[PDB]
Amino acid sequence: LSFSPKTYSFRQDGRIKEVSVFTYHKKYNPDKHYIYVVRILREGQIEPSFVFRTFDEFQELHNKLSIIFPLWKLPGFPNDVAAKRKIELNSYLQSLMNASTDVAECDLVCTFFHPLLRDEK
Amino acid sequence: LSFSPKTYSFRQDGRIKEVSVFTYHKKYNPDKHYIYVVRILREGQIEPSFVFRTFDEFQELHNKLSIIFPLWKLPGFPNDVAAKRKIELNSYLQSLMNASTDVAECDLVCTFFHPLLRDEK
Amino acid sequence: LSFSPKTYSFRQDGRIKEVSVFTYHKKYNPDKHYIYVVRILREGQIEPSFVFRTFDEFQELHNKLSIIFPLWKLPGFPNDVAAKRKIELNSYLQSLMNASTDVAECDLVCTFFHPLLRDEK
Amino acid sequence: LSFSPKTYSFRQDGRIKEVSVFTYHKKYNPDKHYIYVVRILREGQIEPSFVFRTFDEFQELHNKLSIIFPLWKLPGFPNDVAAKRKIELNSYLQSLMNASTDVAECDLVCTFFHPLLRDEK
Repeated sequence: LSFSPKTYSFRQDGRIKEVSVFTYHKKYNPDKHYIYVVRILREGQIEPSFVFRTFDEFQELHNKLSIIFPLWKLPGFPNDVAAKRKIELNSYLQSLMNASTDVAECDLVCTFFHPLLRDEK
Repeated sequence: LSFSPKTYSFRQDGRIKEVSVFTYHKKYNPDKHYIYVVRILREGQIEPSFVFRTFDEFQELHNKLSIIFPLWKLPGFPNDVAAKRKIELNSYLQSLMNASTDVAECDLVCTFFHPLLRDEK
Repeated sequence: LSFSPKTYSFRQDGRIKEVSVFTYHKKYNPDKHYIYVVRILREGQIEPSFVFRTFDEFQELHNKLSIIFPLWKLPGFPNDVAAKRKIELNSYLQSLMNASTDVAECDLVCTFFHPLLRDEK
Repeated sequence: LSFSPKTYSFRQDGRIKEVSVFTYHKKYNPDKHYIYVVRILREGQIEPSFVFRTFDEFQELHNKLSIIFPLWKLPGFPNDVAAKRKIELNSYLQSLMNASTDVAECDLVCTFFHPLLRDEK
C-alpha cells in the first residue's frame, strides 16, 4: 500500500463490525478532488471512527488484493454528480466484508482501514 | 433554529432508536407546499410519534450544523414527482444518526425533533 | 371492504410480523390482469401464508383508510413491465406496518389480510 | 438438474441461513461467458462457501421448479453492463428463501446449492 508506511493486521487493530462510506468531501490541495469519508465501527466500540480515502486509494487496494487473490474471491470494483462513487464504493466495502475470511481479514484490508496522517481528525 | 422557541437536548427528550421520513403531505396555507412527516421512535417507546417539517426546515438544520461542525462530519444534503425529497431526506436522516455522537446527539438535532405547534396532532 | 364479507380484527387473526409483496401472477378470468401474491408471517408462526390481491384491491383499502384517517397518518399510495406496482405495493405495505398503531392494527388492515375465497390455496 | 449428477437434500447438506450473488466472473472456455459466484452461509457455519453458476443454470432451476410448483409459489425470474443479472439473480435468490417451506427447502433448491466439479475451489 502506497499510502500507509507500516503494514497492520486485525490482530493489533480490532475487527470490523460495520463499515460504509459515510459522505464524500471536497478538497483543494494539492488539486481539486473528492475524498471519501469512511465510517468504521470496531468490535467493542460504540463510537465510530472515520478515515479519509480517495478513489485512487480504493482502487489501489483492489488492484493489490487482485495480485494475491483470484478475482472470483473479490467483489466487482466500479470503473460531482459522480458521487455515485460513494454509493458504489459503499457496495464494494459491504461485499468485501462478506468475502471469505482470508480476504475480509487480510493485512491489506486491515491496513486500508488504519488511521493515517489525515485521519488524525 | 428559526422554528422552535426553546432549545432542547436528548437529556430531557429521550434518545432516538428509529427515524425516517414516513410520507409527505400537501399544504394550503399560507401557500401551496409539501411538508414531510417524520417518524420518530425513542428508546423505551413502542408507539412512534410524528412531527412535521418542510424542506426549508431540514435545510436550516443542515446549514446550522455546518456552522458548528466541519463538513466531513455531516452527511451530504440534497440540492410533486419531486417527492424524491422524501427518499433523499430519509437518507439524510439515516446518515445523521450514524454520524459521530457529538453530531448525532447535539442539541440542534434534538431540537429539530422536538414536537412543535403543528406536531400536536 | 368490497371483497371480504365479514370484517376481522387482529384480535382473532394474529398480529403481523412480516409482510411483503412476494411476486405477481397473471390471470385469465374473467379478463387478463395481474394479481399480487402477498406474503404474510404472523407472530408465533414460522411458515408464511399467502393471499391474493389485485391493484384495485390495494387501492380500495387505501381509499377506505383515508375516509377514517387524516392523510398524513397514511403512506403515499402509488398512482407487464408495470410490475413496478410490485415494488411500489411492497413499499406501501412496509410503510403501513410502521404507521401509528391505530392505523397499522385497525380492522380494515386486518381484514385486507384475512384469507379469502381465492386464498384457500 | 442437468448439471449435478446425484440429487441432494437439506437433510444431508445443511440449511441455508444466507445466500446472495456475491460477484460475477468472466470465463474463457469453452466460450466467453459470465458466471455467478454465489455466496452461501449454512446454519452452524461462520465461514461462507461459494459455488459457481451460469445464468442458464439459474434459469433451468426455475424452469424445473415451475414443473413441480404452481407459478404463484415462485418468485419472478428475470428475462457486461448486463451484470444487472447479478442484482436480479440476487433478488431471485432472496425471494426463493422466503417462499413457502415446500419450495425453499425442496431437493432441487438444495441440489442447486451443492458444490460441484468447479466449486472445489
